[PDB]
Amino acid sequence: VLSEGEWQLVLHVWAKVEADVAGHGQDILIRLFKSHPETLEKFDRFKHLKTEAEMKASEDLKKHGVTVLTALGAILKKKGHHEAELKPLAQSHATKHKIPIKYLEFISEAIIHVLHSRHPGDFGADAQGAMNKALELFRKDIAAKYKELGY
Ligand code: HEM
Repeated sequence: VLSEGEWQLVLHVWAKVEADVAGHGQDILIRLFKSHPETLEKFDRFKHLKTEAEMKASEDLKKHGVTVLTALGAILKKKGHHEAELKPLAQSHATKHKIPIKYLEFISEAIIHVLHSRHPGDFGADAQGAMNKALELFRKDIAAKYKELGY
């Protein structure tokens, strides 16, 4: 469980993210797709993209980054009490989109990297550690729902 001090670190950097949700979502998805090309393939919307420049030029990719980061921000602000927010997400991701937990680990890495690049002064090691714990908690809870569903 995260402590109150850890949640404060998480939400302090997250408030910086929310000044530019779309730009952060672009950066995160591009990093994910470049670092882990199998993830791109899960998106019929995006698997035509062949280059970073094409990814950066795609308005639809920017829209999905907003969708993803909006959902994550709503989860983070629940400070662990995110059961209702995870139910639909775990269901769609296990049974429709088919996103392994490992791919959630990869996007978590991408989130952390982009937050460190964009917000170094608010993303020292303490805050990195807290955000890693928050994203682990997310993954843990989704994983339990996947297991229930046999995914
Ligand atoms: C922080 C982690 C993530 C969050 C919060 C998140 C959130 C969302 C949301 C809110 C939606 C739309 C509602 C829904 O279908 O449930 C969605 C759709 C989707 N997401 Fe996730 N997502 C995350 C990670 C990923 C990863 C890592 C992948 C792939 C590697 C992925 C693949 C997809 C796909 C394929 C869709 C459907 C897109 C479409 O065809 O419109 N997501 N996601």
